[PDB]
Amino acid sequence: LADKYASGNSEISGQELRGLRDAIGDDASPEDILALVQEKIKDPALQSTALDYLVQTTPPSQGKLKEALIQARNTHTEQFGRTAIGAKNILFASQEYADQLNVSPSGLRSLYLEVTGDTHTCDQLLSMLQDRYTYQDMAIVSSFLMKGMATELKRQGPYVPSAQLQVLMTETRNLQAVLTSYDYFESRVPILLDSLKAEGIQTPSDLNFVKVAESYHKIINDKFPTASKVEREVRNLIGDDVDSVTGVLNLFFSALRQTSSRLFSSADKRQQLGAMIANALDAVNINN
Ligand SMILES: [Cl-]
Ligand SMILES: [Cl-]
Ligand SMILES: [Cl-]
Ligand SMILES: [Cl-]
Repeated sequence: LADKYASGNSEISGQELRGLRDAIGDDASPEDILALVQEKIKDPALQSTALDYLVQTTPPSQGKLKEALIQARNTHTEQFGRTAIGAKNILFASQEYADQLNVSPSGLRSLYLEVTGDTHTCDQLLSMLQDRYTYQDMAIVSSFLMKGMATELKRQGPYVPSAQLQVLMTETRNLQAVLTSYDYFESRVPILLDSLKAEGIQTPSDLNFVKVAESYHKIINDKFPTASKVEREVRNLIGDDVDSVTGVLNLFFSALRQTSSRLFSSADKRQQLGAMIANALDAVNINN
């Protein structure tokens, strides 16, 4: 039934599916069929969905038509590949998350196909997304990406690059942890900067939580960090006032404690970084 096939799909109605069915004659060619599907349905994922409905609900009396519909669907899949099938696989997730975000489901499916169409590291995902979404919305988008990928791994098929998706899920999980980290900086950085300003300590006026968080992540990802290289990172960020430098170092030490256990290679590595930061705090006081 068209209503059943359209149930819970916010982008196609039962009426639209029945209309398409009724417009397709018994002797329609595959080309005729695709022309009508294209006219009535704009998005390739939804076209593919409509084609599944048409094939599946053509009765035996219309054997010729069923064959033509199967050919039409095969041609559509030949045309689009993963662009149709991958998007179709995540249709309902895209609708759920589009509702959350108040955006188009199709735009989310395009983003999903962009993310899943290449290797991306966490850094690359952050860079793509931060120009397109607020940090708050990035967290929601990350949940969408995770849900979509898990759905495709459940579905399998030639247009699902399962091993690639597994790696992207690891990197997305990493992104989620980075976003949580950024929330700590978003809370604390304005407080620190306002506190310094209230005591007449000048800090660069373009310094914000993102820049501070970027410096912290650079330190935890450095293959050869040292106490001196942490202190220098901080001085490059906020300048040379002893209280400014101390405040950022304490903030980094606190951030370390709370960072996920996926953004370090081991608990030993996290401890080593903490000891470096503590050594930098001591150095800053000695040299004051
Ligand atoms: Cl058209
Ligand atoms: Cl196929
Ligand atoms: Cl949109
Ligand atoms: Cl997290």
